[PDB]
Amino acid sequence: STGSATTTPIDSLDDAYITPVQIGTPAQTLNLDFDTGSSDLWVFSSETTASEVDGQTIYTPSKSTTAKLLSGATWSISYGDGSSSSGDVYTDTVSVGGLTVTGQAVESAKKVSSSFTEDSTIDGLLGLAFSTLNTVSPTQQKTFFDNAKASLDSPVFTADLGYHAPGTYNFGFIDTTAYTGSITYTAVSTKQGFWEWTSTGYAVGSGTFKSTSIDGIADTGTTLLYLPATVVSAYWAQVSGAKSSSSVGGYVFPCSATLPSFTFGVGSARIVIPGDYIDFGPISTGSSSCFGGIQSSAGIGINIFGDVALKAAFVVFNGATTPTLGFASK
Repeated sequence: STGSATTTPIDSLDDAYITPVQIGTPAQTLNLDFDTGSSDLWVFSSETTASEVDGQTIYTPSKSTTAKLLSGATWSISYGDGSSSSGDVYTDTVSVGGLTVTGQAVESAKKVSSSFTEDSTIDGLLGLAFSTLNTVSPTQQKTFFDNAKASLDSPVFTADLGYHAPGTYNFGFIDTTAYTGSITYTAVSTKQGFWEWTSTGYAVGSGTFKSTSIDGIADTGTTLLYLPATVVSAYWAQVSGAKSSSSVGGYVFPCSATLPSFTFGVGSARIVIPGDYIDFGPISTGSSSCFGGIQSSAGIGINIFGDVALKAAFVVFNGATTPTLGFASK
C-alpha cells in the first residue's frame, strides 16, 4: 500500500504545516502537525477542557463506531518549545492520504498548554519519530508509520515541504518526479529516538564550504534551523546590522536586508537554503526588526534541522531495518 497527502503552511511565515487525517468511522477529519521529532498521535477532543479549546476541530470518540478506550492508558508530553499536553487513549482507524491503519493509538487530550489553545489551525500532532519515544503509559504505543510499515510497498515516508506553498507527505514510495538530481543517503542513529544524522558541513552565501561534522535531527515539527553558535554567528556576520537579542530571544536583522543563502552538507552533496527561507518577518507587527530563521542550538542540547532546512529538500525517511535519511535538491 501507499498514501499521499498534501501538507499546507498554517500561515504566511510557514510557522508549521498541517495535513488532513481521517480518524474513526464515519471519518472525522482533523488537521494534524506531522512531527518527525516526536512519537505521539494526539488530538483535540470532546474530552479537552472546554476553556482550552479555541477554534480547533475536535475528535469525538463516542461518535466513532470503531473507537475503543485503551483501558488504563494515559499520556503526557512536553515539547522542546515548552508546550505540553496530556490525556487518555483510544484505538481507532486512522487514514492519511488513502493509507489506512486499524487499531492506531489516538491520544485524546484532556489538557493542552496555552500555545496549543492559541493556535486555532492545529488540531493535534502526528508523531513520526521512533516509537521508543511514545509517551503512553503503562503500555507504550506505536506511531502511525510503525503500524503501517509492514503493509507499505517500501518501508519509507517522504517529506516535501513547500516554501510559502503546499507540499506533500508520501508513505510507501519515492516519487522520482519530485526532486532533481539524485538522493544522497546518510546514516541515522536511533539511540535518542530521533532521525539523528551528521551533516558534513556548511557554507554561507557564496562563501567556501567548511567541512565539519554537525550532528542533529531531521525535525518537521520544528520551524527553524538550530545550529551551533559558531555556525550561526558566521551566518549572521554576513548580514549588516544583524545581532543576537537576548530580549527578543535570538538573532534579529534589519527587515531591509537581503539575506544570504545557507548551504548544508549531506555526504558529498549540498542542499542550498535560499536567503528568503531564513526571513521570519517583523518581531512584532509594524517593526523593522525581523526574526532570523537560523538560530543557535546552545542550551537546547541538540542541533535541529527544522522546516527552514527541510523545505529546501526532498527528504526520505527510510524505515528499513537499519534506518537512513535521504536528501535531494528540488
